[PDB]
Amino acid sequence: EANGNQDIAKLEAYFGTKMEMTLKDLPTVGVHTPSPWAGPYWPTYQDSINVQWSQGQPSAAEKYAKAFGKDVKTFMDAVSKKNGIDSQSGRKKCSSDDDCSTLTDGSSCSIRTGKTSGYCIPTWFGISHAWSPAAILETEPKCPVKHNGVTFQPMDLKALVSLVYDGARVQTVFTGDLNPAYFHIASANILGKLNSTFVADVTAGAEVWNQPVRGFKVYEQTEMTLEEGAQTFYGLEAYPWNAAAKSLVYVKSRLSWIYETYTDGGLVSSGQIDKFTTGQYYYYLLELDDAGEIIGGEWVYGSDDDHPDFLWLPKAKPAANTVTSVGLSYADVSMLLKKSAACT
Repeated sequence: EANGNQDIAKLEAYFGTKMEMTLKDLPTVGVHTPSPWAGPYWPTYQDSINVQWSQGQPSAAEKYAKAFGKDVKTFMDAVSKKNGIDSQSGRKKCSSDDDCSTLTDGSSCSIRTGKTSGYCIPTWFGISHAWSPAAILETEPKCPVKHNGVTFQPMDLKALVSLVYDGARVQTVFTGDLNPAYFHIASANILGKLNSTFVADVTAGAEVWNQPVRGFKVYEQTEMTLEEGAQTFYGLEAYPWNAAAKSLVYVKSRLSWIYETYTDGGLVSSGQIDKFTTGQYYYYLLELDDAGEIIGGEWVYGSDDDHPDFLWLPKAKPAANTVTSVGLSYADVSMLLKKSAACT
């Protein structure tokens, strides 16, 4: 099926350069360095960043309140009202997980720390859309930082900066079912030619999942005549999906992204980031014209249902002194992030 130049335009505007469209001139491997860092999606059902990810240790929220002179009870309540358990007051009230058995959305009874009853919240609700761009744009916290008597773990800082990105306006280049021609062209140009990366939805199911991409590799390119492709993949004597298509190329490629973890420390500088890098193969026919330029594509081999819904890039970090509606100052968080990365 033919390729829409609408999404390519958005990219060409942002990068200030034309996209490479000739398949033979595209790179077959592109890795983004440094890798985006691993971190959790700070689920809503666990009360966002109010969660004690470390046993016995105060939450990242509580640590932020203590350090920067805010009331713990009210700051954590603010976190919960916007992003945590209290943000779902309208959902079915519960005391145990037995109560939520009526629903069919994947709910789990969610009770705040100190409280006795809560609400039935789906466990996938979170801030993956906020962590992903932070993983890319923000240098990973490496080692602990003490500020006003409280120690912030690299993981605590990952929590704080993630919620900042949720609360702040982050400018995006949003693009996207998704044409495999576009997928290949975007992935090869951004990861390969432009020393950059993006955020992808890798589920293609009901729920939305955001992961920062680490790399893209082409594992196979196999030229095919229109007649060869049509028979092999559709059982047809002629290729129906694009009148303008002159020849075909079967491509098998792998996208590589970072997944969630609560593991503390600077995972990227450790080389430990490899443990939290996963991926998926994608199979597609690319449509070529006479000049060997990609003009379209078709998904094959069950990548028909299982392919990324959209691709987006964060244009830049949030503005220097932004304060979230939860009371989270990006100025305060940036200060701690700089010390964590430089190890002071």
